[PDB]
Amino acid sequence: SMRILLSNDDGVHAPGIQTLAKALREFADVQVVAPDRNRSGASNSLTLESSLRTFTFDNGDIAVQMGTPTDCVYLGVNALMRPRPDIVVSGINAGPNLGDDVIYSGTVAAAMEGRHLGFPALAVSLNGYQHYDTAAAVTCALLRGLSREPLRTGRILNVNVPDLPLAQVKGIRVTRCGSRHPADKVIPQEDPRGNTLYWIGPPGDKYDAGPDTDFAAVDEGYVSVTPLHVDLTAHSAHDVVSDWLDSVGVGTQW
Amino acid sequence: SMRILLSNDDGVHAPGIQTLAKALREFADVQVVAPDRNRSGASNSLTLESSLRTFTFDNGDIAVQMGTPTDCVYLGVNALMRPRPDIVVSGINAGPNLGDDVIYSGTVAAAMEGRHLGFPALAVSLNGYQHYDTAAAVTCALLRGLSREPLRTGRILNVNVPDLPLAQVKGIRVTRCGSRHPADKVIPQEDPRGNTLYWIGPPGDKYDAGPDTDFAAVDEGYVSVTPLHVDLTAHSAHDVVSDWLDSVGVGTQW
Ligand SMILES: [Mg+2]
Ligand SMILES: [Mg+2]
Ligand SMILES: [Mg+2]
Ligand SMILES: [Mg+2]
Repeated sequence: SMRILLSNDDGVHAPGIQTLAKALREFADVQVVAPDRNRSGASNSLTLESSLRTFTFDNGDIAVQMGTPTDCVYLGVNALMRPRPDIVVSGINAGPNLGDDVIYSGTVAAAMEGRHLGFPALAVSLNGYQHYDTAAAVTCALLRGLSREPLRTGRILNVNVPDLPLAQVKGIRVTRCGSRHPADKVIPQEDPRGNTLYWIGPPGDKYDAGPDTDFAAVDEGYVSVTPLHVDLTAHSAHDVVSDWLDSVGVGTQW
Repeated sequence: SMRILLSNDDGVHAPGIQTLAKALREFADVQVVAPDRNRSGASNSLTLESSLRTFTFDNGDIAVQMGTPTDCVYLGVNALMRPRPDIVVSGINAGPNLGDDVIYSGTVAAAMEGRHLGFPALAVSLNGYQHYDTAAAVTCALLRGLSREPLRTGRILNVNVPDLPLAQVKGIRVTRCGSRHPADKVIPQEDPRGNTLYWIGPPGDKYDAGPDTDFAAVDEGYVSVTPLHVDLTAHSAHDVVSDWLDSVGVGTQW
């Protein structure tokens, strides 16, 4: 029987995490450790300058007060869940986590804190706000898959589910992260005293959203599965950077 | 003359950013947009549910109230600095940003918001707290390098500088991100009422810190330069994941 640490970024009160919890609890042992509020956009932020306080609800759900998604899964794996989880599942997020958006994603960051466990961590996002049932069914299928046979490579799976009835989901695609044009919108709003305050605007239009991208798969009505890692190295740039330094004489006398 | 957006994660009052600002201001036009406090560990977190307020100091430095490093550079590039910057520089951080730590780094996240500009963004971290002068000299050299000849590939450079007098710095190494064993320490501390609160503990020991890693370069007394990107795809896992799904019958009827 699977021991699952269930988290998210929308917080313990989100219908996405509550729907998923109910679904997982009929075949696995589930412990929720999640934020006390909506921490969308929290990325892999974590609390270093202060200790963290936990609040427990009547049903055993743990909220970490002011806790980030990373905080929650870190504490869950390393202190709060005993015996330790076999797997971390983060979701179901209200909204997609696609392309270069993933760098900002609390949903994904929560899953990343489960990267050292025996099973790949799952981040699960719904491309909308209606069909949580569909995302729950997809998640359960993946977990049953993992019970059938272990995944040998890939420590985090980023799963995006079309906001459609399950019957309309076309299948599954293994994808890579797409990307957007640079986001540049800032929305000013005056306070009552006439001071200009600034909202972060919507993202840029899709740029890389073709063959084999997560964007394209979801658009076409497929579940997108993208294996992720935490190595941020642009390996392909190595020789260019090295040659550039030599060319401009930085790091060398000659 | 270079127009530089200067940020960090330690905030506007940090000696690292103040030291660097002074150094850059004698050959470039510099605008500081940085957090109002120490936001170490903020990763690429950004403020979505609220507007952001800016506070300006006597010297023209802009602090974004409760602003994350990502918030600061985003607003700087897209609203607060006119004309727009040619480059983003984030640092000098008090402490290294190496290996898999970079996913949690506010220093690096700030630089990433400059990835769309004409010059590669620089994240600059000191491996200690003494020789900011050394890190400043290294940063200036890189910027002069960029004025000599453009870097054709690599949109973010993660720079780590040994905490040594410049004369003792051995040179420069183009590196890849190393990694650590899983971090698992949690430090409990009782509040005055007898409630257990939890601190995030120190990172795990170095795991991948050999040939060509950022860890190794800094340890040996070299400046480490690692080109980064925002594509989190584990490309090497693609076929394994695809074959696994087929094997366990997830996404396929057969
Ligand atoms: Mg969310
Ligand atoms: Mg030289
Ligand atoms: Mg810092
Ligand atoms: Mg099947």
